[PDB]
Amino acid sequence: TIPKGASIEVKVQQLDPVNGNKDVGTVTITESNYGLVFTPDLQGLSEGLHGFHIHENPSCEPKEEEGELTAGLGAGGHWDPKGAKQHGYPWQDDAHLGDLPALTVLHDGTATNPVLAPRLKHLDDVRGHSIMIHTGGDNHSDHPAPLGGGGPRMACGVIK
Amino acid sequence: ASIEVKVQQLDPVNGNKDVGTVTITESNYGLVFTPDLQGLSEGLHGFHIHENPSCEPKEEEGELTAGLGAGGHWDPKGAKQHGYPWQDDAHLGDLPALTVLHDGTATNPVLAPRLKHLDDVRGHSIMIHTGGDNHSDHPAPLGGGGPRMACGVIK
Ligand SMILES: [Cu+2]
Ligand SMILES: [Cu+]
Ligand SMILES: [Cu+]
Ligand SMILES: [Zn+2]
Ligand SMILES: [Zn+2]
Repeated sequence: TIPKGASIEVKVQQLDPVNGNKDVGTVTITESNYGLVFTPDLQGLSEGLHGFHIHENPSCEPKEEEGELTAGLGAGGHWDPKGAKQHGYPWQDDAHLGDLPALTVLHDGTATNPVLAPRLKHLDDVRGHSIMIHTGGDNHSDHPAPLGGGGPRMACGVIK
Repeated sequence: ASIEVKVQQLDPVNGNKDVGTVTITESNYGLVFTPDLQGLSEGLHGFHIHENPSCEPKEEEGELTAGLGAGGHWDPKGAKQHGYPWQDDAHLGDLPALTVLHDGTATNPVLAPRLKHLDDVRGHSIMIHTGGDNHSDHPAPLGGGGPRMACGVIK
């Protein structure tokens, strides 16, 4: 059911530039007294922890990258309006504002565990951007791998 | 400043086994619980702070229930209701669920936004349940975490 209070229901697509994207559920965004809450209702995804971030552009389209059609590159990089210029924790002030807690996909491929982004206070702020779910996880650092080790873009949705 | 909590998988019979630690630190948005666990069953697990600084099993109805010595959910404000970590009228001990990967390890940190001071959690215990946590007493009271799987005392 639509949650109580203002909310944004984002459609999420498993990305595959060649075989076509596949709708795998939604991520509903609400406003708690401690920041925005992202509640997933996804299915058919790879088990494990997955990097979860807000990206700059309101697009999930693929883009040619060095001769390879790469999924979700149209979304741009991690949303960093405050110019932290480094990937970090959801509770770290000098980290990309788009850095959310990692998403958990169970063994059965489903994801329903909500996560909080304490630095995001208003719904309107995330409108006009995209939400990304990566193949890899997120250690909330640019070391030993850039952007938390998220790597490829596995699923994506545009926040209207 | 930090608190390193030693965690053990509970088993009142053969004994408990050290499964790692959970380190508690302060952030500008609340206490962060960073696990470094291993040897646990994969999946999402209920994660809460319980009232007593004990992980001892307690005999109940002819049975020796594990981790019962820790008491119920830490609830200093008397919310008398289980809920979300960002829910003000829920137990203050209600933390975000913990993720154990397929390989049995847990290293993903979680934030408890309503907990602002490190000292406030001292003298209690942290519990990891067999089941998950739907952050409500409905349909199952206390989130449906079921049995107490692992536990550590917060010093
Ligand atoms: Cu698995
Ligand atoms: Cu991302
Ligand atoms: Cu518990
Ligand atoms: Zn980032
Ligand atoms: Zn509770």
